[PDB]
Amino acid sequence: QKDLADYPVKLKAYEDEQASIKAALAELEKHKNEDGNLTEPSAQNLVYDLEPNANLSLTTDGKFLKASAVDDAFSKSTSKAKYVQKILQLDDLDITNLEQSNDVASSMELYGNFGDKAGWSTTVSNNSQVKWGSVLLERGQSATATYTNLQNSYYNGKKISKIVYKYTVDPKSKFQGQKVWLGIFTDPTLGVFASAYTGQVEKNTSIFIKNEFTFYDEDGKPINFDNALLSVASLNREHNSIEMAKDYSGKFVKISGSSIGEKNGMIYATDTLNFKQGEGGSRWTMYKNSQAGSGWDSSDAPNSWYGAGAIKMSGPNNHVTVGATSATNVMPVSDMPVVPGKDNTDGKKPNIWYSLNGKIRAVNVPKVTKEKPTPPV
Ligand code: NA
Repeated sequence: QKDLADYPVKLKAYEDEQASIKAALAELEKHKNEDGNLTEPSAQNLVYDLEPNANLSLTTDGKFLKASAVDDAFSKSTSKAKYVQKILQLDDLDITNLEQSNDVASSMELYGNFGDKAGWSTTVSNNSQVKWGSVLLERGQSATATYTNLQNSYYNGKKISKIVYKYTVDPKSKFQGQKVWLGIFTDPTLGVFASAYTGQVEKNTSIFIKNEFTFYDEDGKPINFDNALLSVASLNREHNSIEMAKDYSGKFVKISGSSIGEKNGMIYATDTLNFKQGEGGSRWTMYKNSQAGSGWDSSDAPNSWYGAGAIKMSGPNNHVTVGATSATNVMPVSDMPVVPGKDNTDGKKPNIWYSLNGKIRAVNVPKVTKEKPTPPV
């Protein structure tokens, strides 16, 4: 029991941080209504934002797609142009070329910018290497992803060894067609890419994916969260499209000054668009350009909180539905923001890229890193 010799420094590191966090919250209490601050000051006991080397395993009641089939689909149709430039434009992939019988594989196969495409870039993280498994699902069908051997994730300083996510295609999705391509990245924090895009934009459509997740400790036991913060970011809203989260467990917490809020049980840019500065009330342009504050929509943007919020969750099993839907499916045209020269009725691609991790976008959120050491017996 050399524990009694190490316990002294362990308890101090804990108590130090613990006290350091308490003081930080009391300090944030007067800045909670300032831009980028969580309206409800709170610490993040869930460290979950970096897992580039995690292992991925999938099962599905749908169909696995051969990696070669995914590669061919990328080289054809609407993604062809970008393909020739050595770019994997996921939001342009025509799902049509993944619906043939000869595309189905018996097991999971990874694809991405790494094989003979190590140099290539993708729309998920430019040149950084990225890998994903692919399935073809119909409404109600799903894929269950098991992420193992993580190395940077912790809950209350307790190491997270495994995460099991179940992705289900919401039957109420209105996209035309019966199929959806799901690309699940090996790095659980990158999330997934869901698409029913068959080459043409669609009106009054949507694509919603239900997300059920359980995090496990080093003993393989589900982790019973106690107000952990889940990041709901990149909730884009253009004049004709709204990305939102709904049907979720836990409580929504707003980030002061963010365009994201909660209305009628849905989390999205409730009162303005957030695509282009000056358009539809948007404060900043989502993509990087000449104007200050632009490019807010990235994981590292200092003002990414503009299109983000958070959910305080507890319990061993949690869930949230994320998707993109035509603005018309959410409210009457006469109640929408007006952008001269743009038709709020325009169809959109029924696809989406999203993730659910612990990288809360609010500013100065104190992190819990030290676990409370238990007195040796
Ligand atoms: Na987004």
